[PDB]
Amino acid sequence: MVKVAILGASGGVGQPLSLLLKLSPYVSELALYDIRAAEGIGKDLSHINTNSSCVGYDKDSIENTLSNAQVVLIPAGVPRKPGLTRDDLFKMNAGIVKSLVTAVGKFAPNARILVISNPVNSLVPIAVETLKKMGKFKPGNVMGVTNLDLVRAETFLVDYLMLKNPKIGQEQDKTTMHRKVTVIGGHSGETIIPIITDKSLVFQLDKQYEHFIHRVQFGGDEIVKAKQGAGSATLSMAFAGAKFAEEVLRSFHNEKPETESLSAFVYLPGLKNGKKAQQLVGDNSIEYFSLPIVLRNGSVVSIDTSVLEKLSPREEQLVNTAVKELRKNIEKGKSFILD
Amino acid sequence: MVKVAILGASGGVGQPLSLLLKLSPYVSELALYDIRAAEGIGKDLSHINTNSSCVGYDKDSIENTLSNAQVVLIPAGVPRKPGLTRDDLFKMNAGIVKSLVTAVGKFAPNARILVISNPVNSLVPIAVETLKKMGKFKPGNVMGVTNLDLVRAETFLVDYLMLKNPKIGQEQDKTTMHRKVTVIGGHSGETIIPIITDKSLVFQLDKQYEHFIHRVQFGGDEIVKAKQGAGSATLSMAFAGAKFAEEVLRSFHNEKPETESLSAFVYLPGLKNGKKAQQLVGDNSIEYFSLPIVLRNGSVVSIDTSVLEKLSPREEQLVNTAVKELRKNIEKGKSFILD
Ligand SMILES: NC(=O)c1ccc[n+]([C@@H]2O[C@H](COP(=O)([O-])OP(=O)(O)OC[C@H]3O[C@@H](n4cnc5c(N)ncnc54)[C@H](O)[C@@H]3O)[C@@H](O)[C@H]2O)c1
Ligand SMILES: Nc1ncnc2c1ncn2[C@@H]1O[C@H](COP(=O)(O)OP(=O)(O)O)[C@@H](O)[C@H]1O
Ligand SMILES: [Cl-]
Ligand SMILES: [Cl-]
Repeated sequence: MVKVAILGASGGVGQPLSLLLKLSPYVSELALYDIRAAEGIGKDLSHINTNSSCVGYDKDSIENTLSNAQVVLIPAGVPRKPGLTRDDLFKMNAGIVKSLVTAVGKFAPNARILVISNPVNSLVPIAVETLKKMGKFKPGNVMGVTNLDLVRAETFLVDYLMLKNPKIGQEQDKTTMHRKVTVIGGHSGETIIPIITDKSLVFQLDKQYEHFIHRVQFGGDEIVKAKQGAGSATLSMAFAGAKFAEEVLRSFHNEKPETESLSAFVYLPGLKNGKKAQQLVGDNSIEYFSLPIVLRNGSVVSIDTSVLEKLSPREEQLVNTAVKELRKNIEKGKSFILD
Repeated sequence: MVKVAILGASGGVGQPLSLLLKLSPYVSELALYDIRAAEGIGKDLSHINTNSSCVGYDKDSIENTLSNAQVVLIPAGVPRKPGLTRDDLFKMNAGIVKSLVTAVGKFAPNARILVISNPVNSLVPIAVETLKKMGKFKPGNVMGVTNLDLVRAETFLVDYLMLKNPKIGQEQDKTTMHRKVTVIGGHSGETIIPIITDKSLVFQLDKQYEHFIHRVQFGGDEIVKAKQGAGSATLSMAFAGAKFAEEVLRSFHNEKPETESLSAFVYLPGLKNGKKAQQLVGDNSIEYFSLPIVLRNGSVVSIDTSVLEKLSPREEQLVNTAVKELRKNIEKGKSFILD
């Protein structure tokens, strides 16, 4: 009995995201919004025989969309095309995020905002600074959705074990690999830090360990390449988004998350153990990081810093490389709002 | 565990259908095929952390797609769109289904073939007559997926009870309404026959009963209008197709179906109780109809005619209207192949 709003519901990620949300038993009302086509998508989903009402809204009805929404998912954004650089992509997506998050601050300021659009590293700071200007920022209620990195880590860990030690590989369940790997950091390239917490599995991977790390880090490129440079992960991104959203929704329902060490990109200074986590990643002013979180009533109430205590030596070096680049991605987002 | 192939995986229905199949615990390998883009969607999907291996294939690689496939879903087709007549759609889909079913006959002749392409009423006969010419027709292995009509009936029964009297409406779970409604007949307009098997819900509907029947029959039209002409159901059809497939997959693993009186459009003369079904619908030569099926090892082994035994008077009229129209649709399909 959570009301969920999806902003950007007609897009490549948004459609399958809206479908997976419609299937959740934790949702009572699903409201879909987009500048185009959301009413028809809503109507199509409304035929599905699960116990949630689903309505889509036209471009002028964002207030009806958001009214009393407890959770707001934002996969809105512009897709890559000829003549649009990564910096154009950034600037248009930053304008979209600014505008959507402003609307949340106006029409549903108590909502948990789950930012799915990319680049997360910069767009989450944009969301936070947009809300601070408005006096509507609650640190536990803004989460960058980084879960696709964990999902990839769980899948590739098993793929590399199959390839390397078939007997150990055959023993693994891709759906429970979160017990053995945790992914922290940012959401792009070398900001992504996969931490295998079971050292026997690091042993079993042998010389595939670095290939594994590279593959989780550059997973998105593998799809962009598989799609001839024309698109990126849509379906797996919608999957990872809905899986994270479900963990958030379970917390309204007094249920423990199914994912061990579930991570999200969050505002460290405003959250319990955030200071400790800044100390552990070796940068005392770094404002954002994806780390394990504890949810209560849909809100992040503290950061679990366990994983950072027990880091291997090589993991320490990944963390340092990530932090360097993440500081600049954070500042690029901050300066979009602060100028 | 089960190998599944999807032919037409890149489309409107195909993509989210492929996503939902990727999530199934009954699937060991998922192979995706289309005239464009299947490699890239398969690769996207392959990052999802569920145990199936998922690979997409280029337009020249249907043999590799089909090789040792147990279940083949065919959401391939041309959907409704302005400027296309009913007859244009039939002819374009007929050729697509003939060609794909030929390829099943050649490369995976033991597969269960689930036709999602519309119009089901005519395209399933085309699939059957195509297989018959090749000597590769097994009656229990060719099913028209009509399941969206049951999905709509379960949804709309709850929505209409919720207006007529909230007290009974609220006691309903959409997800288990198949205990109270079964849909039979064909898959278009007035071929569609919703049978409320609980008489006390019929009572509670009062003069919404005819509105309910009509909404189930014309659900397709409702989405086309909500999408302003731009196709019909995509996401709800992917949901319905995945649900049906799952009942098929479940039967390989010796497990009871979760859907009471699950229906599909099947070839009556090749199946146990099909002669009895023909007599009950009042046409001793009708070759196809959508009725509750019993599955064993992914194949229909009998038809359950219970629902036809105690039809209301008014249900009797729906059945008679549907059979008239069905006979024509079936004969249109058969003539496509038989010239
Ligand atoms: N069973 C139902 O209740 C139901 C409901 C809705 C839609 N449909 C039907 O599903 C079909 C697909 O609809 P859509 O909205 O996905 O259309 P779409 O145009 O979005 O997708 C169709 C896909 O089929 C592909 N295709 C065409 N010919 C092919 C071939 N020979 N081999 C492989 N792929 C081929 C196209 O490349 C495309 O990717 C249509 O027939 C539509 O009428 C059925
Ligand atoms: N200000 C906005 N508010 C809501 N939706 C938006 C806004 N700007 C763009 N969108 C939508 O976001 C969606 C993005 O989807 P798409 O361009 O297919 O790429 P992807 O989901 O892969 O990023 C589109 O449906 C687009 O209309
Ligand atoms: Cl609010
Ligand atoms: Cl075979």
